[PDB]
Amino acid sequence: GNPLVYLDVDANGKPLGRVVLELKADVVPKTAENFRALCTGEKGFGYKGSTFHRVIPSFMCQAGDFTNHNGTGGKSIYGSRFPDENFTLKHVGPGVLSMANAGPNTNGSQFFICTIKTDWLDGKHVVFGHVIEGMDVVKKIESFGSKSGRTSKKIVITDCGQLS
Ligand SMILES: O=C(NCc1ccccn1)C(=O)NC1CCCC1
Repeated sequence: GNPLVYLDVDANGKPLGRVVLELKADVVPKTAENFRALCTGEKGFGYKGSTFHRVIPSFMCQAGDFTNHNGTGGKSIYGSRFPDENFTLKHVGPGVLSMANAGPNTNGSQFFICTIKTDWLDGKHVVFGHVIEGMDVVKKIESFGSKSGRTSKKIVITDCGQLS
């Protein structure tokens, strides 16, 4: 079956809890594999210790820049960037997991979890999973965002990995 991965998140050094995500490897195997390996850190790099650097209430929580920690960086397990696999899955509502990018075919490691339906991102951002458990954790993260995306608390992925 599809991988189940986790993110344990702190806000200002205190645990918020765990976000569990299903990666739709059946639809986007290459995008799901990249995220799965960055969670385990099995390639010698990944999300562990990185932050949610851009959070916009009533929109989304963005993370994954483990190289520059500011939204300009990140890298995939394949190389610096990889193509848009497909746009089959849509940004249907809260809990959608999707790839951040800098235009077509620029997927790296940055991703976002939506807190609303974001239909304008369909056909532009590759959706590759959804929140199974921990939407309460996502709402907490979201509450520490702002209109500019600047976070009011330091949001850190302390631990991450694969459940199944
Ligand atoms: O912030 C985003 N892209 C900039 C970027 C991403 C990687 C490398 C360099 N520059 C980006 O796609 N955010 C998504 C979250 C909601 C709007 C779309």
